[PDB]
Amino acid sequence: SSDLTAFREHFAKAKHIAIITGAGVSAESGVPTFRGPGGFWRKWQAQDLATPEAFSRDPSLVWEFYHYRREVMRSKMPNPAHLAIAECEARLGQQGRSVVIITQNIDELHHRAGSKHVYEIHGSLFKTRCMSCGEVKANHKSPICPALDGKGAPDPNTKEARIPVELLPRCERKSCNGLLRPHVVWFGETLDSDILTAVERELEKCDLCLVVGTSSIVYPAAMFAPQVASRGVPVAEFNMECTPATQRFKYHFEGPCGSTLPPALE
Ligand code: NA
Ligand SMILES: [Zn+2]
Repeated sequence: SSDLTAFREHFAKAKHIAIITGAGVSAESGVPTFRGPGGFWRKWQAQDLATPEAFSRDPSLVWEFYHYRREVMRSKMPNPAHLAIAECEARLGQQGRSVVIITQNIDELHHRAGSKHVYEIHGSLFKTRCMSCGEVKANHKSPICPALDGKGAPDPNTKEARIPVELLPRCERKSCNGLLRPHVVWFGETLDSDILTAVERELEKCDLCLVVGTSSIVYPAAMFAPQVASRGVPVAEFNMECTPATQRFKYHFEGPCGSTLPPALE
C-alpha cells in the first residue's frame, strides 16, 4: 500500500533499520551505468569490460574504463535520497537506534553523503586489490597513476592508450610490486563471504527494511529482502521502476527516491 502514515508508524518504533540500495539511487545522481541501449564507452558496454577475462586480456583498456568512471564522479553529487539516509542514520544513532546501508553501488555516493555504516557488497571504484598479495587499499588519487593522465575518453574513435603493464597502478609494498585491479565485483565473480556474513547478521537484527532504487524481487536485492519479509518484518520499496501492480511488496512508494524518501525519513 501507498499509505505513508502507516509506514511512518513502523519507522517510529523501528530500532534497527536496514536500507538496501540499488542502481536507481545512483541513476538519480547522473552516474552512467553503461548497461542501457545507449550506454556505451567507446565501442563497448560494461559486460564486455567488467570481467576478469577482459582484464587478463587487456588491462590497459579495462583500466582506462575504470579511470574514466572514477573521474566522472568528480561531477556527480549525492541526491536528496543519499542525504536523507545519511542524516537519518546520524539522527537515529544519537537516539541509540541503528541504520545500515547495503548497497549494490560502487560510486561511494553514500559515503560522500555522510553515511557511515555502509556495506558495499559489490566493492568500490575507489579501492584497489593487488593481483599479487591481495591487499585492499583505498584510493581516490586523480589520476590513479601518471600513465593514465588524460586517458579514458568515451567517444568510440579514441585511440587505445595501450599502457605497458609495468606502468599501470602497482602495489606500493616494494616486496610485492603487484599489478592492481579495481576492487569491484565483476561479472561472473562471487560476493565476498565475510561481507555476506556481516550483512546476514545485520538483516537478522533488523526490524524494518527499505529497498531503494530497486525492487525486492530482482537479483541481488532478492538475496536479502525476502529473507527479512518472511520473518514478518515490514519492507518498504522506494523506486520508480514502475514495478507492475501484482508483485510490489508490503509498502511501495512509486517515484524518484530523491522525492519520496526524504519525507519518509524526516
Ligand atoms: Na575478505
Ligand atoms: Zn601487493
